[PDB]
Amino acid sequence: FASLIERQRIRLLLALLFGACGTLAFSPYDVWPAAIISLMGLQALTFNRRPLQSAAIGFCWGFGLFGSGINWVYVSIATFGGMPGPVNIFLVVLLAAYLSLYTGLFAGVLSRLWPKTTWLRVAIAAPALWQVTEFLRGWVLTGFPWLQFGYSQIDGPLKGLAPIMGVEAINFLLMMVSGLLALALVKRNWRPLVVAVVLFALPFPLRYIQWFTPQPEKTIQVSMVQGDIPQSLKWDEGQLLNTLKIYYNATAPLMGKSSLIIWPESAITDLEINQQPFLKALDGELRDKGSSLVTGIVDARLNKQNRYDTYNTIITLGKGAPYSYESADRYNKNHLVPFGEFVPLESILRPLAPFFDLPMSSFSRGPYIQPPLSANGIELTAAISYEIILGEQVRDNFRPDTDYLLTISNDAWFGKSIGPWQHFQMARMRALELARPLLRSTNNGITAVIGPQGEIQAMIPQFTREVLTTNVTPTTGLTPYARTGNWPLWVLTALFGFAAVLMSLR
Repeated sequence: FASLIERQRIRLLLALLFGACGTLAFSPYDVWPAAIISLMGLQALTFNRRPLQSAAIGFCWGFGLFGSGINWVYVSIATFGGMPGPVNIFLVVLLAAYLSLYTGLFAGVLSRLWPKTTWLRVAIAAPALWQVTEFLRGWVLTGFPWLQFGYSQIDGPLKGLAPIMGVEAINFLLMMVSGLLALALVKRNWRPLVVAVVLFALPFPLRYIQWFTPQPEKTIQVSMVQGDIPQSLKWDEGQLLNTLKIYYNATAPLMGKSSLIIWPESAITDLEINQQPFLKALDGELRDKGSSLVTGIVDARLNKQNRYDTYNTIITLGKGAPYSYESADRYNKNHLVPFGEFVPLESILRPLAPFFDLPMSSFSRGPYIQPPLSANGIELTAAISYEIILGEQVRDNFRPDTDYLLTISNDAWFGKSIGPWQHFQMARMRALELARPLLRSTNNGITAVIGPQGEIQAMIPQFTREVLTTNVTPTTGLTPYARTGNWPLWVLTALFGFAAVLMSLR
């Protein structure tokens, strides 16, 4: 049994098993210790492997993590994309394989510069190189920072580290802690595990410090509405009036009683200019009662060059924010979803390979930093769906005078899969590091109110048409992550990178 692990093909098979165990740590399978096992399974099979041989181990580990965690993408591709089954499976495998290069790149470089299995490789070299490769996965071709082992600790021992340096600190720390556990197992030494136990127990008290301050006499009654609208590519024509009637009939009783009313992404499945009387009259009704509505709409502004820019807008109506087509209380989606809203790199792919379905018209991008939306005297930092998994853009748009965090989204393409849950967990992450309540409204998704510590305050069942009426108290105060950002971690990464690379160049 000891003579079988040294085989290369045995290492690859175990990489799939240990890689797949990582997906059992996210929201649908709330098992946080399944991330340490996956990480310690990564930097324990790569031990005593020459370069270009441990990269295959890392690639297979990544293929087992992104091939079993990111597989809900098949639901959206098969159901809506007009492509045959073999092509649909091919794209999911290709996406898993592509995301596995960064894991493969991490292993091929870790075992090249640091071949010997020592504490320098696992405690120092691995977390610094892991953070760099994770950044590259989240930066190349607009990135895809999905399935990061820092969101699994939203309710865990390491949740206190999120307000200090962000989610990436948990990813950095878990790789360091998991590596020492792997070093202890392989080398049969109690020192690596003793250090790992102490290192893992240090951030536990950090979850009992409240950087925020709840404000009792400023609370409102949010009334986020879950449409349960069936999905379509063209959004249909007759169904345009039905969805407007569904939201309006489910909102009119909520007016007056509720201060803020929130609708999901693309709640109005039409261009903003096309429905002016509906919005102007609705704003008048809300203003006369004392409620403000925040809804996601698609607007095609006319640029100074006489070319339309189809933004993904979040308009605000009602009391405290009168609606006007020239108003500044709008949010335009900056980071578009690859292959869903825009082609990451066209003119080399669209004419070359028209067999794969691509969107004929692509959305435009808004400013990177935008002021918080004003709604009935409340400042909200919007983040449309995919933008909530980006911990940097949300922090940059965040301001001290921000009351709530908005996560207008529509994860109805993926059906009953685990994608909506994993997205919900990442959205839940951007409420503990910023210490602001998060108001997430979705269509056929997890419509919930997240507290200032990544805690689910109120929630409604998925795939049903319901309104989530609850009281939310705004919080004040700045976390160390909000005040500084992600640069304190990159200083630590640079210092560890400088220290580790110098040791590899004796």
